[PDB]
Amino acid sequence: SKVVVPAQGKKITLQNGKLNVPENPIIPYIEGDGIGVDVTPAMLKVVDAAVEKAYKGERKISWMEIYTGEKSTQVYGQDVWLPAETLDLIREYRVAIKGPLTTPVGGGIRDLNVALRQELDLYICLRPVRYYQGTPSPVKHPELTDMVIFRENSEDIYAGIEWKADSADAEKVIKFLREEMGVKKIRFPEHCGIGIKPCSEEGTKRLVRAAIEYAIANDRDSVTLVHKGNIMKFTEGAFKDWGYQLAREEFGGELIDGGPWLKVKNPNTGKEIVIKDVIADAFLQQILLRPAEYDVIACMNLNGDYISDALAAQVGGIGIAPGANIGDECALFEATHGTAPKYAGQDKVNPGSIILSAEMMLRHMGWTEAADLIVKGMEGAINAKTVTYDFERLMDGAKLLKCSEFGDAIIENM
Amino acid sequence: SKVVVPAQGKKITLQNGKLNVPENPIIPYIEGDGIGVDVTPAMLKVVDAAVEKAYKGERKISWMEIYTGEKSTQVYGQDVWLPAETLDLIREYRVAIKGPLTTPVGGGIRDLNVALRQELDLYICLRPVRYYQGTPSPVKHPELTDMVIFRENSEDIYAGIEWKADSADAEKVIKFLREEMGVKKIRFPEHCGIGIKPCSEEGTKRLVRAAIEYAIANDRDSVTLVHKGNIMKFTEGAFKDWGYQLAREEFGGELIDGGPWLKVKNPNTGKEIVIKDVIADAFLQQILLRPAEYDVIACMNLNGDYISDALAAQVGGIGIAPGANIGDECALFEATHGTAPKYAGQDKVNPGSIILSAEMMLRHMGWTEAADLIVKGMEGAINAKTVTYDFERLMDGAKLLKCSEFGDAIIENM
Repeated sequence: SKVVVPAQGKKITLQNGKLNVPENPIIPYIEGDGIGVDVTPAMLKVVDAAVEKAYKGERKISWMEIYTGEKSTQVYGQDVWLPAETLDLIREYRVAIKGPLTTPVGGGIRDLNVALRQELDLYICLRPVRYYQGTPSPVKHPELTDMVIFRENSEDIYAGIEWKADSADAEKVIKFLREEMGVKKIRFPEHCGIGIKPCSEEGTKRLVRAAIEYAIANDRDSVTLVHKGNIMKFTEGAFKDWGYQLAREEFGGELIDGGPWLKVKNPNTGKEIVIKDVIADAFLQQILLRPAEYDVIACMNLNGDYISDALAAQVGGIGIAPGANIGDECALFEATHGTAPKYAGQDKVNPGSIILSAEMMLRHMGWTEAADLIVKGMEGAINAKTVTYDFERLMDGAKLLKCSEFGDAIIENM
Repeated sequence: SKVVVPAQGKKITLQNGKLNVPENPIIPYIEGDGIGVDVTPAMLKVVDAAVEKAYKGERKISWMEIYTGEKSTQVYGQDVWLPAETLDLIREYRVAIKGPLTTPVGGGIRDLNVALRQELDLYICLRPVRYYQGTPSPVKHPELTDMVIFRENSEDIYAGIEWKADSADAEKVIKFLREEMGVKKIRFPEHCGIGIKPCSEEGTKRLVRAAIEYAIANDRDSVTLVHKGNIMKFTEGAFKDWGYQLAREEFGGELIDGGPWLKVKNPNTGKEIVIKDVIADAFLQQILLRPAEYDVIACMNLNGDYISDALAAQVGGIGIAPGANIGDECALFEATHGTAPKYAGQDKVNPGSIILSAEMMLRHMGWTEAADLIVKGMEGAINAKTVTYDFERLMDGAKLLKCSEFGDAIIENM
């Protein structure tokens, strides 16, 4: 209705689990707020370039701008931050990609990135972090990190089930909890806010199954379940138990030693994947001290968030971290950083993040060659020290490029 | 009743907020399980040595063993993990110190360290992490870190208010939430575990007040409130708002720029402390990339846990991190690491942690000279590369000492 669907271009179809991608698919993209206006032109350019090179003119993406965030209020009228047709169109066109989004305060509105996740039930937040040779890093050995994060998107304290201190609602559930449930452990029942943390069996096993299948599909060496289960027995504890249970029941897992850990034999390469767990506060330490011991990670919503952020800073890629949100019916790839208004429009921020989320998009579509050319580009650009401001401030002897130019530096290294 | 109170020795008295320490105070200590049997002899020895040197024979601690954990079942009978008189005796004798504690599984028992915290309402978990020149570190610049963590101990998802997936209890509160509260955001109401996260006003302002008073008492440059408030508005959001509010209302805070941040003028040195906040996932990144920007930190229970663990690994001090739990009526200092059974009794683990928690104990008692000698010792021992196994594996050219001997290496450098 305000989106214009492209005249040339065909829809990706879902033929029972499998994507059936046409050679000219229509891909919805949400430009993003703030620096979205800078990073997204770069991405459309380096992806067009990479598919123009990969298939020598045969395949072409018909990009179709859909709207969310702040720009959506400028297109549909100041009150609509998330159009009902964005949800329909992502659902319909099957894969989309987006820039950073702004949720306003003062409006009673919850996180629009999280709204997209839950409203489209894109229950897998996949966060691949690896080191790219050359990026300035805070740590002595960033090349040791090559992990893939399977963060559960649909439950946990991120669902947003909460009530205000002094509201009637809060008053009511604290009353229920103390009176009917008999809780004595709320230290100050007056002027107290309550949040609800749900973890379900169907919730963790659809994530873990994703995680282990990824490890087989790519011969990763293990799957670590990270949780804060010693303290949060019935949710985090639950998550680990149900995760282990699935590796045993659906993937034939067997105990190594006298447990806890399991072995899963990869039905394609013969190699054994270790299913193991580590408590989430110690894990924060283990990724810094022993990173090469960890590889595919599976975790609930909140931890997954903290872990991915932490991992991305260690390897120097806070501005180049990619992300995908994946469900059973459509997928959403995304720049994993903020809108950075201070700089918006100055063509100067790094477009790494959203570009690499676009090679994940490309890979997901089976356009392996195109995706492989973007990471070919990235490594080359980075390695050529032909970098954008944020990496140049920390490198000695690099060439400062603008955003669009790092775009071009990626196509020149392809 | 099974504890033997020392014949010589006088109780510390609390004269309205102020401690009145006698020159021969009785200090309860809990030996600890696992390597508690190794680390605690070292600590009693290096503290006796440091007070023997500081006051030249005038002052002496009368150590009194009280019992919790596994050893408590061997003293009071296999069922009692936490004796009611440990709580009375810590309450009574005012400051105690402990080793690592074991909570069993299969018993329905919750975390005994957390039980001590809540049962004695030691609502401040203070975690000072700094770099000690010489410790092997995973990061390029560990000397940039000198932060003090004020982690709230009595509320949040750590209270332990939770119910099992498929229990009647869980069934009941999910029913209440969906039916009476009208929640539509629990993705899978069947086979779902529920945890309760409470944050109260009285809860956050008694922690924040502790934090800001610490910054004035020691001229620290700022207090960062870290929270996950953009997503958890009514608890984390609440915590930040109430924290800012207290800096304004009780400490005269004024906006820097057009806010959010505040300035508090230290009423003793004239310097302005900045009260600021950062969202907890980005903070995990900021401590790695810009650590010198952060100093006194104030946060809820769970984050505080993850932050302190993360900070301690960056500065190389996972085995030498100290901790105190402080309330309005008694204090509990502690080795912040596990019982490490694999090694228990082999006299080989690092006793850094509990020793440094003992200089915090000593400082808290006003025995500044003795405390200053332990950190004098530590720096010297570490710097002499006369180290225990865990630091020696990572140093080139160090001397491997046993646990007791690192004890002695600390007294030799005093």
